[PDB]
Amino acid sequence: KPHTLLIVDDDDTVAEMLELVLRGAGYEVRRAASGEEALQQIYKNLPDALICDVLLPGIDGYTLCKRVRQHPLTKTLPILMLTAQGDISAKIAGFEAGANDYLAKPFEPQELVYRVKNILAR
Repeated sequence: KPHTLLIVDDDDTVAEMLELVLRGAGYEVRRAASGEEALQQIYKNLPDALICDVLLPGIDGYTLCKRVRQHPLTKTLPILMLTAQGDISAKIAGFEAGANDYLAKPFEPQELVYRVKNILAR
């Protein structure tokens, strides 16, 4: 069964909280602080899904998602985009970039577990 997640987020407060919830759900949780570091790590050790913030220090989350989708080994890699509270344009851009789903801040813990499970199942 898929159990490895890669969080791509430069915000320590949010990344720590997401990992706490996902560890409780039984996942192996890896973390990268930028899209540039995530790209290097993914092709050295393929995770089962990506949890990516739309906001990143270098390339943004949409660019990260688009680049992962272009690699044959990660063409269908499940990706969950992290969006700002009440940001509808980010949901639209997330799906345009090829993401499987999104989750808006403050990231309700049962919703996080549900959406990660569903993008991994499909």
